[PDB]
Amino acid sequence: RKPKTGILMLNMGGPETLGDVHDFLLRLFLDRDLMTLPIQNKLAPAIAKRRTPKIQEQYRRIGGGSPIKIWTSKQGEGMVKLLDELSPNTAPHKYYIGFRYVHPLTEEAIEEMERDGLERAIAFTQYPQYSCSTTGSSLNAIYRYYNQVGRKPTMKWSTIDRWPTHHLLIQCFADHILKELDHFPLEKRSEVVILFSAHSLPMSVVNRGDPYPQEVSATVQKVMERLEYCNPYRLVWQSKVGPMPWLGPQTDESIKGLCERGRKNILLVPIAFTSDHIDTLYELDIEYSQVLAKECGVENIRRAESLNGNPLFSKALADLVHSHIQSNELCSKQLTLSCPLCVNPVCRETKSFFTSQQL
Amino acid sequence: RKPKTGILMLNMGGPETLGDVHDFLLRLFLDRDLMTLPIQNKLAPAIAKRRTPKIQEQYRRIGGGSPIKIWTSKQGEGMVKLLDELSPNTAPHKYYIGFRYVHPLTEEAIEEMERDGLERAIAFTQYPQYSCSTTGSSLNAIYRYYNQVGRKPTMKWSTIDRWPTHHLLIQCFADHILKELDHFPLEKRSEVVILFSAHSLPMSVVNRGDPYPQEVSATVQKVMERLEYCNPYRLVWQSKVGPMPWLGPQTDESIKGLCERGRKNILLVPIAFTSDHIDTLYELDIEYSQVLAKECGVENIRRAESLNGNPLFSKALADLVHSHIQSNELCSKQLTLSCPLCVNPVCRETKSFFTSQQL
Ligand code: HEM
Ligand code: HEM
Ligand code: FES
Ligand code: FES
Repeated sequence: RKPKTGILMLNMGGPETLGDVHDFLLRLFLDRDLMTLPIQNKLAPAIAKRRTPKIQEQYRRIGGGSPIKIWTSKQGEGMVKLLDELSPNTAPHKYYIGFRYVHPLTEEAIEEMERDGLERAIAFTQYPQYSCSTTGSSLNAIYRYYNQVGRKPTMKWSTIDRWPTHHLLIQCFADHILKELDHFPLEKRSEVVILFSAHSLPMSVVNRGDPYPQEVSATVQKVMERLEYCNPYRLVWQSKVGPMPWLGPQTDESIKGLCERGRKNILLVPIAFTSDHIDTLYELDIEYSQVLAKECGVENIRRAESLNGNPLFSKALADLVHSHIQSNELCSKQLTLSCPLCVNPVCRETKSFFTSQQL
Repeated sequence: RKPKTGILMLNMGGPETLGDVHDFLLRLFLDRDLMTLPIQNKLAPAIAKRRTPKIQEQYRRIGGGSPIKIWTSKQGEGMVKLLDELSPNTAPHKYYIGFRYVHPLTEEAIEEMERDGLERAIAFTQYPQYSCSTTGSSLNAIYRYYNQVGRKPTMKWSTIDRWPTHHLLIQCFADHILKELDHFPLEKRSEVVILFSAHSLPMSVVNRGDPYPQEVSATVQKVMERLEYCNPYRLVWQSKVGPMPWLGPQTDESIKGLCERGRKNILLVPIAFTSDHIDTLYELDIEYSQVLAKECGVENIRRAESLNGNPLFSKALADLVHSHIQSNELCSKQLTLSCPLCVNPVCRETKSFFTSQQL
């Protein structure tokens, strides 16, 4: 029985195998909507060469690749099963994975979608919190795909472009936190501080007007109310590649900060991502939770399990898609505004792609 | 009857006259809690005496003073009128004003509270979103008082140190946003961009783990939630004195930037303050809403009214105090945790003054 509604799940991606690291690093240092224009164009190729081996060693220490595709397919199969029951009018649903820097690419997903002859396609970013660097880049890749091929879509397009507060996402984060709190010694629980950590962004992207840190802040507050403020917390930010100023505090200087201050029981929370990856399994778990925490004299540092297979997350995906269908919306009202200081002619075109189709 | 419960309302304050300007900038600048520009001290009276008449000119542009004290007294009064009726067991309530930089100073209201022989004293920041530089500074002044004067307090103390998402607070904003909305030309109402505007912070303070920017973002999320996301929005940052990097985008820069990109219908919401003042009356109404504005070819730019004498806002302050009383909480859970990069030795003892008091 033929598919009617296709759900395009977007995330930058990750190299599934060690061999993949190279073009992942290349497609990414090429992506204009993510980063700065330093005669790049063909400067990325050099960088991909140098860094591949180093990054590769990083992926080596976590089973040799990212688990994103595994997780994404799991989440999507669950979502599809719920939606075939909850929304029979749109009854045959299909998901499609669309990665921005690894296979199956955004570009390869849309081509399989057009081939399937859908009545409907939805661009469902898997980033709950919006950045022009993240959701922006994936949505641009859709407009451009149809620019490149030179023909309007053969199906109605819409996007669920953000969801920083969906209540089930919030239930999921709060459940995973209670159950980790449960492993701290009963006498170390109440002093546990909850450190919410998200991927940072260059201050140049922040000062542009980028909506991401306001939205991430919205997720955090919403999880803390649901936790009834049981523990103190702080939102801090992980990564900061480069020379450039990024928004802080950094997650790393915060852990070392807390320790040097008699705060030694810390619960790390990956709050901007929906599954495991190099940021969580390498950067946070190995590296900050093992190497740095040892040097600091941490008594206990735990990491809230990522959502990954939590069935309640599938229920969250389905509920987003269904509410999105019933509301007949084209995109959030936030997508209709660009950053006050946007210097990107494509943003306004992606937006027009969703607001002004024909269906 | 004799006052039983005292509500110490804390605010930074502002000069009620031109005569008061120089005294205000002196203390403002002599405040290590606020800035570590006391790089060399007595460089404070240097800048005070310096900039006094420039600032005096600003104040003349709006009536000859800051209205902060008139509005706080009126708020203080509706609040007391409400608490007597709604919490009769905490007898007659009385409000005291504790400005950081002008009369009445925090020290002056304490010495009165001490004399009034109250049963209970409540330190009630008038900043919804906590920052170490505002409320933290103001709480530290209470702890410094007692230290200075070298005796234990004669009354039981607690603090309401933050309230960024209180439901009545949010309704005031959504109500004010809505009424300013109706005043735009009808066929433009849906293209208005809502620019929420808070005092910025040095990157040095944000990057140290100041909680403010996270909380501010929480206040914005709730407002838009109650508005059902009826217009698109951004959260930007105003004021900003000096040459080191602060938290942007900047209001002015974003207003400008929007107008050049086609978005010439703008509503300002001063989201981090409850009263009209220099930042609202001069920096926003004039310089943003006139000079820079009509100069960019703004079609319409309005500003939602300050909370001021809204009767719903007094109800918010009494509601917070009532709940505080029934909670028996000494301070928010947040307060019990210092910035992870806190360097101010005062912070820790101000914690214990509220948590570990000897009455
Ligand atoms: C414009 C700002 C951004 C820049 C410059 C950037 C850049 C990069 C780069 C170069 C890598 C490769 C890993 C490395 O070289 O260390 C990476 C990895 C990663 N980034 Fe970002 N990114 C940005 C925004 C974001 C945001 C907002 C998120 C939010 C979730 C994010 C999530 C991730 C994840 C999950 C990985 C690891 C992927 C895997 O396991 O395969 N990025 N980023
Ligand atoms: C540590 C970071 C901060 C610094 C260094 C700072 C510095 C200053 C300075 C020097 C002024 C006077 C401007 C002038 O003389 O023209 C000022 C004004 C003001 N600030 Fe800040 N500020 C900080 C954070 C904040 C925050 C977070 C708030 C509340 C959201 C705030 C509320 C105000 C208000 C209401 C004024 C108006 C002053 C007046 O009424 O004359 N400040 N700030
Ligand atoms: S950079 Fe945000 S809309 Fe273009
Ligand atoms: S500077 Fe925030 S706890 Fe001291």
